[PDB]
Amino acid sequence: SKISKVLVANRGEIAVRVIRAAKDAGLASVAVYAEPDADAPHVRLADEAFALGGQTSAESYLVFEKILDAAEKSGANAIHPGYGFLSENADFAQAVIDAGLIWIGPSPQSIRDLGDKVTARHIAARAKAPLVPGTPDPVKDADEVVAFAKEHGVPVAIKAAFGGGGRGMKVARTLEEIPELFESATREAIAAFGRGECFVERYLDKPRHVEAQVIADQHGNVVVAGTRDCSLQRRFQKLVEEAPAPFLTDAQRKEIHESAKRICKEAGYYGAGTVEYLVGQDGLISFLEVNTRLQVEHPVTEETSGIDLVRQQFKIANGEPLDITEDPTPRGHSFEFRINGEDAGRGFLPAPGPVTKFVAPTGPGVRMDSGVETGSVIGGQFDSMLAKLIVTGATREEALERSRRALAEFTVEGLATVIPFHRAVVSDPAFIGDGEKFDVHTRWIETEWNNTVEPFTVPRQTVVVEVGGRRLEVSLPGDLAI
Amino acid sequence: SKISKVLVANRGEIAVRVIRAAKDAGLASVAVYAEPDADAPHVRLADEAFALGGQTSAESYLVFEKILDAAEKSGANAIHPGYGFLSENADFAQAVIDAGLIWIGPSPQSIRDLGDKVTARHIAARAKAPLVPGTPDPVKDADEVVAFAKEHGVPVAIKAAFGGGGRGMKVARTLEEIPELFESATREAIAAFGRGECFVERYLDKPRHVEAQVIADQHGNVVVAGTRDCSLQRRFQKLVEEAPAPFLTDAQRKEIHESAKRICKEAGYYGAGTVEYLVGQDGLISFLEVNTRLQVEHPVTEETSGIDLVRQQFKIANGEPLDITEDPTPRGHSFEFRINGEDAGRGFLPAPGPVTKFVAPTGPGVRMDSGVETGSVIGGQFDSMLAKLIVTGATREEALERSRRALAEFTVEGLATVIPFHRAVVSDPAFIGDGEKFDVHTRWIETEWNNTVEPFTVPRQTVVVEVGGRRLEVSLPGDLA
Repeated sequence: SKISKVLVANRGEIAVRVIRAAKDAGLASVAVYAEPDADAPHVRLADEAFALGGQTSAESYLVFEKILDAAEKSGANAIHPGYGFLSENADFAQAVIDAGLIWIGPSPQSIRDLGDKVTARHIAARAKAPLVPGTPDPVKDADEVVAFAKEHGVPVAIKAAFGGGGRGMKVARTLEEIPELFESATREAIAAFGRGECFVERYLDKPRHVEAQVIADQHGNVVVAGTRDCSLQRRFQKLVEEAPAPFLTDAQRKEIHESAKRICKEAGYYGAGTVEYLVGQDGLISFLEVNTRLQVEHPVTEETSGIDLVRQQFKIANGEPLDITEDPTPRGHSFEFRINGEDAGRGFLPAPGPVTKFVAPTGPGVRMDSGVETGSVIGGQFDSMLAKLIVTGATREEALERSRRALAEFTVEGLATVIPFHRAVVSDPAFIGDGEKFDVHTRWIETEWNNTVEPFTVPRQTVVVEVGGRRLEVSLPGDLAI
Repeated sequence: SKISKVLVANRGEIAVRVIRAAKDAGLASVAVYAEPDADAPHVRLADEAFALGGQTSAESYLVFEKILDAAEKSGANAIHPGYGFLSENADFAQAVIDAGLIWIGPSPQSIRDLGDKVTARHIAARAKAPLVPGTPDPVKDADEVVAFAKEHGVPVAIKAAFGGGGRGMKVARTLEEIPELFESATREAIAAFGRGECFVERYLDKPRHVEAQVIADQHGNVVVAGTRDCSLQRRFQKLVEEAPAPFLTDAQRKEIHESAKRICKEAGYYGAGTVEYLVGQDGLISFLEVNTRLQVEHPVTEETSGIDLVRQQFKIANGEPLDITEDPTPRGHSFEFRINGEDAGRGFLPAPGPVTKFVAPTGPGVRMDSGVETGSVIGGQFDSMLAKLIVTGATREEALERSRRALAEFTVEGLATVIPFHRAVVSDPAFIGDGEKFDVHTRWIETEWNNTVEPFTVPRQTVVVEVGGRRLEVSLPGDLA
């Protein structure tokens, strides 16, 4: 049956956006929640909502028992996964098919053929996308990777064929590191996931990442919506992203536009999703993944293309014929900033705390979406995200203009955040584009850029005074007298 | 010679919007406030702020000296008009030029020629812009009013030369009615403005308002940067904007732009502005304005076109040649709503009160010009709006569903607001056209809309200090012990 009542099979700030989309569509919108989320904006904005119980992802969202019980009791007829969680699961796409709900995602066989990251590389090689020189099958041992580095040069990097989530990868920068770090890559892979399929490629120093958003019909037709550069990151995890990237060269942007299509048609991908590339400073572009899931930073492709990305997943999963055929015209520049609850003065050590106040940027060219609101107590129970921040202008320096106010009107207190940090990287002569190069790279903060924030650790009176009519505010000790 | 510190003297939303523009541009920014505004969002956002004093706007914001004193005490090398108050009074353009401060606005001539809309009509006749023909000059007296109404045919519109905001104007259906409307118009005009200049022209039964933005350069570049439609109206005011202008063909858009180029060249125009039209439900263009304030309707053009329009105003006031020189193609569609302080459950009677709650919508496709904040206080002593809601999408359909949801989200409590009217009118079908025409016309809300709303149920101290005998008035709260 066509999409007619929607169940969100996810939490996190995406659950808010999905209730926005569903309550746009005016259908009964359903979400499931852990106890900390029972008060969340999305949980209370949903038309109906259901408890999973528990207080952690393994207690609640990931197990089948409670999502199955919700898929019974909600009476929904479309199942929408988001980023992370069960979105990656071809057996969940199958379970949605066996429940009979519209699967807002790619086909189960495309899901597994891309979930196998060795078949995903066979996909990329068969599509003949730009590729790093790298092995088509797992290499047996470390001193053979030393021989690999003697033949191919050094660094070399090993990736798992299965498993994910920031895990299952390691690198050698000199050949004498290889004897322990091939074993380290496999030891971590078996300890986390039990899978032994791990394979090697020649690696890149100061590496960069670019991702192409794709809309793709169940009947097999495709539109490419745009690309993000993602070089500003925390410990190789997202922080600040930009779209369009001014300094990719035209013929390589063509190559990025065509390789996405070739890889997607090889993988059979459909719905809406993202194709990803490992990118170098030396003008090397290489495929890295097709993400198999939606991404946080969809808006800077949406608003620079003029097309909504999430609602195509609806039309495509319903199987009705696609209404677009050709790549849209770009406009301007934009930045996105992921707000993290992390002690950025200590190297982003994750730390808890309440949002005791919240203030939202408004006016032109700056948009937000918020995963948290006042009273939310944050902690390590989930991936460390707090909010979107979106800034756009005719050029990078005009988004660097607007983001200063964005980070001055946006504030929360009672917890550590990236908000003091973002302003400096926004204002930095190395992060600003000269017109000719990037000079920002993944893990750029921890590997080069000079951080400046002191680490996080009776009431003042605060009173207005007017002097000559000039307004001032004065902070006065809690025992000021005589 | 160039902008370096900007003072914007207006109340609320536009003050925030252009202080935001300065904060973006990195300009130094100075606010001014009356007594109810001493802790307003604008005074707490600006980098500096100065009291004008006074309990209500009319006690203070009209005084040129009270502005220019704050300008020179702050060192605001630039002053912005915004909309309302002094934004379009040449007395202030003179005062700013004689004081030697940057007027962020069109020249004294360029305002003098357009503050009275009669002078815009007198240009328009020469520009061949589509008129509501009547006569370009006003007729002499009621003896001619009855003769012209009998000659041209009632209904006739009777209008004060300065009657803008939809309240200096009248319409009559029959040839016996018109002399009483012409007297009423003249004496109410004398009561509101002292001047008595009044004109008469044939009325239009189903016009629709449209306007187009124009940007013009000290180096002579000109750009027609976008279009907007203002058909949804209640108590004869603009309240919803739609952009780029919908339900207009290229055969309309052609003259809407090309008569704007001609009429702005005939005005010698430089700086930003708009040209405004009434289009019939049959699509037949006729005139209303060429407009020189930054129209409050700016958000939908700010989102559909690649311009921070006041940043472009900064560059134009800088005398820079325009770096926008192409008549653009506006994306998709967008809606915007004026979030008025009126009780839609009570005939839209005005409703003051404390803003004990304010929550305004966020996320993709929706924007806010919040000019008020939680715990503030509202009343008719100042401008009528709390804020504005703004919506955009790839086409009306998407922006319409986004509007219905956005207005179902937008929540204010402690006073009545027009937000539930917006929710209702965004549901009422006549606004949703067929693809070649649409059914909404003037008076449509107050004639066809389905109403559903239920009625809701220390002082400061001044001390004087002297520094070497130079006086310095200081003010503090009435207690600090």
